[PDB]
Amino acid sequence: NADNYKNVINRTGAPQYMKDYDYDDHQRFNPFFDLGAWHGHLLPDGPNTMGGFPGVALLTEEYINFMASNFDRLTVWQDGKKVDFTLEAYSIPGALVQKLTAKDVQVEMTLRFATPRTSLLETKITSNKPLDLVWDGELLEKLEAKEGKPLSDKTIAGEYPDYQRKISATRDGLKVTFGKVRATWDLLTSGESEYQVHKSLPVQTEINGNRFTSKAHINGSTTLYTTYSHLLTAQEVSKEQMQIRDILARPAFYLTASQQRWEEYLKKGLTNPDATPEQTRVAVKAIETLNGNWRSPGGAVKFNTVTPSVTGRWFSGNQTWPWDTWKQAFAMAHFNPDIAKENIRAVFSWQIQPGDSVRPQDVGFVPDLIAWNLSPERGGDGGNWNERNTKPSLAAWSVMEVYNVTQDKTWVAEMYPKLVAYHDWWLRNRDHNGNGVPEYGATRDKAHNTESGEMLFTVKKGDKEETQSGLNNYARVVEKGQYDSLEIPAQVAASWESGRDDAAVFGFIDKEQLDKYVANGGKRSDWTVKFAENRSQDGTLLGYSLLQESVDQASYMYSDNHYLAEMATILGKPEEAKRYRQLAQQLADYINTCMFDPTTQFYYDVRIEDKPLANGCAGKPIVERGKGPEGWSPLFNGAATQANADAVVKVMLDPKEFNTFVPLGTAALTNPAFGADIYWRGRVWVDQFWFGLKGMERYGYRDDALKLADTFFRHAKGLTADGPIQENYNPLTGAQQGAPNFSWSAAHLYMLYNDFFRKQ
Ligand SMILES: OC[C@H]1O[C@@H](O)[C@@H](O)[C@@H](O)[C@@H]1O
Ligand SMILES: OC[C@H]1O[C@@H](O)[C@@H](O)[C@@H](O)[C@@H]1O
Ligand SMILES: OC[C@H]1O[C@@H](O)[C@@H](O)[C@@H](O)[C@@H]1O
Ligand SMILES: [Ca+2]
Ligand SMILES: [Mg+2]
Repeated sequence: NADNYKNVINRTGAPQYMKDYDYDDHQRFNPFFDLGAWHGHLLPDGPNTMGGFPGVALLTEEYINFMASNFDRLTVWQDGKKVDFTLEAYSIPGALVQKLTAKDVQVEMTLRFATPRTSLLETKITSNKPLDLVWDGELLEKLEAKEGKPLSDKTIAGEYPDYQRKISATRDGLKVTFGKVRATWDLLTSGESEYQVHKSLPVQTEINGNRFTSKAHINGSTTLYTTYSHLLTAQEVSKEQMQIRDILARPAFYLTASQQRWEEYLKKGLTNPDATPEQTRVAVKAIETLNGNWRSPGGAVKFNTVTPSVTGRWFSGNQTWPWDTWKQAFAMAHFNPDIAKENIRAVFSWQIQPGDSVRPQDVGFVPDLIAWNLSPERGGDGGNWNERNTKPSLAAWSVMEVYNVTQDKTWVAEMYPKLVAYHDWWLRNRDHNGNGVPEYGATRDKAHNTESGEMLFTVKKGDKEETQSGLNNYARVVEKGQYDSLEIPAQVAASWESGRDDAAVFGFIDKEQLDKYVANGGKRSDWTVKFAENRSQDGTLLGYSLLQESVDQASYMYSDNHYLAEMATILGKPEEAKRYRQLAQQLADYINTCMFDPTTQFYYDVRIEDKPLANGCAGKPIVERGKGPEGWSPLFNGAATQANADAVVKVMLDPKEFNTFVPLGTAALTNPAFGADIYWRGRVWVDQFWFGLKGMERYGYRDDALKLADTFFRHAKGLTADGPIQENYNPLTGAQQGAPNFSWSAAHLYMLYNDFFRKQ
């Protein structure tokens, strides 16, 4: 089945820079990674690279960095004359292949992964005479380029003088060793990491600085085996040696293991018989993408996980976020459930427990960003690890989807208490006014407050800066408005917690836009989101909240409660189930009563106003900041009444609102802060699009959802081409932006294949 899907993504490339970046600093080629391994490979792009898989991509703890263009590239010689080949090269799901054809010699090379640190190359040589084989390779020297043009003349060795890369010959191949580099934002190594090449035949080797040439003589047709391993610690190096020996002893077993695992992914995943071949190919692209973004355990993360993009500037290594994970695992349940489970385990593995050394006031909290390296507060030197905030909680939904597929009650029993703890954390630490309806917010953190618990902020006016602390001081500063900007690190983190960090509803609007808003009769203060601290009965600072309750977050919590009730029932906990059903109903009541505006027929966030309203609502719906995808969150999550759903669907289908060339973007055309190229104020994301179609379907509008899915399929640029999957789309033009090989887009493209794509 895999052979039906050749070159789904363009995996060719010959990188010339460690950082061979696209316009947005992502690696501009798409290497093949599998089994959660920490290195990847490209296909040759022509004569200069044929005979090898160029562009060895090393995952250096938290970043993707190219090591070499040609490395272990084969050329073949007969009587001192080089054999001239023509090349066929292609990817399939789970392998890279190249075939070299000449009259009297042919070579077929197949590359698959064998372990979480090792790939296996089969070099099948057909020849009716003896041959001399030569392999060559060279480490990269240049540091950085953007769209193929150098950003500077900086060198790798110049930039990282301790990297001290060295090639050494071994008793069966060679190794590259690497010195310790703790470049927090760029390159992280232990000083014990190596890239190892082991082969099934003796070779002779000449090393010339950062290049090598190795040779062997064969008698005729033969199949050789080569392992390539990126090993990140001394312990990994030592442990891999027995695995390498086993692979070279029984290579057929490892090739077959990979073949069968991939056949299973495709068999389990490709289950929509109404899909066209073109739609099926998108599903396969999604599967390849998600599986490539899977990382095996590394560093502080003791579980397999999935990152948002192995090629991403800030998304690589094993950097893992919660709401990415929920979406990833929801889709991966349907083809790679073992890793869907692991990915969820990885996020919960650093959930805060009672007596935590850093934040004992945050029991149940799930960190925003976990990674190989712990932060200095937890004894590491990692700069990415983030506990300033979490992400929106679709955890129970994700866990339940794995259960729906596997029917494994032990999985529900494993996750239930972790889900309960998280649920409880939101209600303690993200409910400023104690009404059971959450806010996005931020933790107590070194970045957010002084050691005495006073909130930090920086008031900027022209080129003058003033850093102050204290919520009372913050209050006065907001009242007077004598600043160009007010930077509050806790409120930045709150925007991160929402997942949509420049959304209109959180106060973000450009100058020209706000000027027009004012000219039309609005006030600038309508865009000010106020901020508050959350304290326990005994006065302990628990964190912070926006003085605003978000309709998406309420709706996700509604679903959390619903899924927790379902799980409690499965686990024979009827009284817990009854309590969660009550909490769900109370949230649905608040969502419908408080967040639905009948005049504009849509749902919105509400402010937490100085005094609550007579109906118990914390404030009025924030209609004046315009409509966004949060307004269909009550439909997706099932909190909406039918009547309110009917109203929202009419708005979604309106070409003046959201029914655009690519429909269901992150702000309606009528939103005062709309911009077609703005990430969270117009651009279409696949998650929010699929949430909208699912919401439509839930309330009896599957036919209209199918139509929108067809519009998406026809208009989203690049969908049926061989480019990597990105983050979002211009709603007017369909043009793509964002990191290549983006996981949750893959996840929701797969779900669209499952749920809505079909032959017309
Ligand atoms: O060893 C096979 C071939 O290797 C090449 O690199 C050259 O050294 C050739 O002269 C030789 O015939
Ligand atoms: O774009 C990546 C950034 O995304 C935000 O939502 C947070 O998770 C940050 O910690 C992270 O650096
Ligand atoms: O993909 C990882 C994270 O990247 C950030 O830039 C935001 O888009 C977050 O919503 C997301 O969770
Ligand atoms: Ca509240
Ligand atoms: Mg921190």
